[PDB]
Amino acid sequence: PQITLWQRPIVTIKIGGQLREALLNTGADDTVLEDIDLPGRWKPKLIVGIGGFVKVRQYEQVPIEIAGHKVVGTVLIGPTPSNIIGRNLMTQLGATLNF
Ligand SMILES: [Cl-]
Ligand SMILES: [Cl-]
Ligand SMILES: [Cl-]
Ligand SMILES: [Cl-]
Repeated sequence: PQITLWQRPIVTIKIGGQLREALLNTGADDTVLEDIDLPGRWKPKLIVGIGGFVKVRQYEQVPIEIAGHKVVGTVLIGPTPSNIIGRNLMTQLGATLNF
């Protein structure tokens, strides 16, 4: 799609049977979601949060649909004030900023 920026660029995402929303955030390196669960192994990761650091779970090779487009990549699961799609998945989408 072509998404204008008059409002926050929030899109529908889906991971397995979990339909959620998230912000397309070109200021974020990584993708972090609070309200989904994934099975199996993960690696711990620190991200910045208001105490200093927040521990999240890094899951690799996750199939995710973003605004109806399927990609595969890394998803962090843990506390976040909003669900964020970062550049790691936007690069998998072939997303660009255009003006
Ligand atoms: Cl808004
Ligand atoms: Cl959407
Ligand atoms: Cl699922
Ligand atoms: Cl990735």
